[PDB]
Amino acid sequence: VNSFSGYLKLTDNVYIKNADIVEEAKKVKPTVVVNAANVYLKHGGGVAGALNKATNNAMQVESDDYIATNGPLKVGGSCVLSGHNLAKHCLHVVGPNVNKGEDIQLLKSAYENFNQHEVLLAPLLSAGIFGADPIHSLRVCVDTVRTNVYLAVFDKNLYDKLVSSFLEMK
Ligand SMILES: N#C[C@@]1(c2ccc3c(N)ncnn23)O[C@H](CO)[C@@H](O)[C@H]1O
Repeated sequence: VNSFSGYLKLTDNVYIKNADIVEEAKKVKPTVVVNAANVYLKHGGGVAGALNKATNNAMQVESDDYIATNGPLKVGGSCVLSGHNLAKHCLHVVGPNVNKGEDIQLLKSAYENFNQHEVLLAPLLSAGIFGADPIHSLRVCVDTVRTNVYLAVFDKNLYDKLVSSFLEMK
């Protein structure tokens, strides 16, 4: 379990790889894969769509059932559900959607959920269709998470920008 390779070490607990999080999950079968979710766990596109498609919609069926019960998540919150064929657990984490003016302060709350798990395979939160500054999201991740997070960034342009920015932060 958790046999990650090819990651660049940024800090003592944050690693980054240019890779598809679904392919990483299939190769490693991590204890926890993080989903970049919305409050209804509607896994339409991006990371959520990729993860759900890999489960042939089992993640969505499970998610629809959770929401039908406990109601939607809060922005900045999370829930632990099955990892299906990708991982033992999936931590669905809701970062703020700044395309909707959701408070960017909730990005720190979002990353704080990672601290409930020893080791996570995760995407960068609130970027892509959530619209947040991805350098900012990396900075909040590095500043906030206390446990071991392995970040999988599919987009090579974004990956190179993130790594170049991290080298210039310190
Ligand atoms: N890069 C990237 C993305 C993304 C989309 C789809 C995937 C995937 N399959 N694996 C990893 N990353 N990934 O992750 C961030 C999620 O907030 C945004 O920048 C997205 O554009």
